[PDB]
Amino acid sequence: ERPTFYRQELNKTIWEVPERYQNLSPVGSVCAAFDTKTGHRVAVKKLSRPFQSIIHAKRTYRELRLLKHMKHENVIGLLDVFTPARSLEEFNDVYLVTHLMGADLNNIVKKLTDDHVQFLIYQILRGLKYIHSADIIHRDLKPSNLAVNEDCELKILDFGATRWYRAPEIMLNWMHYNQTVDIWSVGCIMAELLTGRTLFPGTDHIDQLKLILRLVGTPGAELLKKISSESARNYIQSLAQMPKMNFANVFIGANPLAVDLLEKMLVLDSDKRITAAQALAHAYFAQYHDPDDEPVADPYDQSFESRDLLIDEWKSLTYDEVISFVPPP
Ligand SMILES: Cn1ncc(C(=O)NCc2ccc(C(=O)N[C@@H](CCC3CCCCC3)C(=O)N[C@@H]3CCCN(S(C)(=O)=O)C3)cc2)c1N
Repeated sequence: ERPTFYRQELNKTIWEVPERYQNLSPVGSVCAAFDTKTGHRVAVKKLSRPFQSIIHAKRTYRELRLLKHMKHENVIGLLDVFTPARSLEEFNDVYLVTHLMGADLNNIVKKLTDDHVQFLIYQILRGLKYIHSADIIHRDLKPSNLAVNEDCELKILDFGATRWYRAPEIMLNWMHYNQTVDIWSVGCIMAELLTGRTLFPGTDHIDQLKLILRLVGTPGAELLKKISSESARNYIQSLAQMPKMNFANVFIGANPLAVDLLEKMLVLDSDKRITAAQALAHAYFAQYHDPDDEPVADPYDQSFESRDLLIDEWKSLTYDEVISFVPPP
């Protein structure tokens, strides 16, 4: 049967939630709460006008579909989703419930042993193997999107500078992108954990690209062969004029296996960049890698992503997913 809701106002926002969630306190529109059913603290996010427009309705549908799919130790999961509405005609608000994250990767680092770096990057790559197997690309991996508890256990999420961790093919608007845009980001994150400083702290995207190119070098012939336009080929050479740095110097003091792995992640040609599944088998993770416990995802139906639908259609699809939700064990 339908739970009893109670109404509350917080930070000028109306909150209507099942009575099981008590002691809401604001932390978007997100409250920490106490889940009386289980005894643990949770986070409750109220989406902001989810069906005000076509783009909002589709983004609401997308986030719910993605959250309902994620069943992996290193990826955020959905504990609950609800609406106060009793029917589709009344359906206007959507609430998502997740675990409460006490700290992100930045909070944790405010210096890690090489063992901590191994374990943190291992977990990111394990979560990425999972989401990438479902043809899901994060596209905005960065320390503030990584929840880490005091036990160094890590989950990937997207709260929604990105620039510093972004793959060069995106900032250059090159033709083909693949899932290894996320691997570039992992390389940038791992570098920072090892050195304590941002690897490519660009002031703008052009500055960013210049710093990238002086470390990883101007494109080689194999990469240049795949770039269609003369002006793009000339431009990337315009940006590769700073005196060249070398990995060995930049990462002095790091585990040599870590530097080898970084050289395989920070590759300009995304056809040659190491994948998440390949990276898990790198010697740097020898103490953690287990091929029997690095699972892939169930098939994920992305057919909706290409659709141009009306607001009421996206809303009805979202309502369907709210109603069909099954809590995890
Ligand atoms: C202190 N603390 N502790 C917990 C919380 C909290 O807030 N808990 C609620 C919450 C948190 C994160 C998410 C989340 O990660 N939403 C992912 C799910 C998909 C991704 C796919 C790649 C792997 C990670 C999960 C996603 O789709 N995020 C998009 C990012 C930008 C685009 N939007 S949009 C669809 O346009 O609106 C959203 C959702 C709800 C908090 N503050």
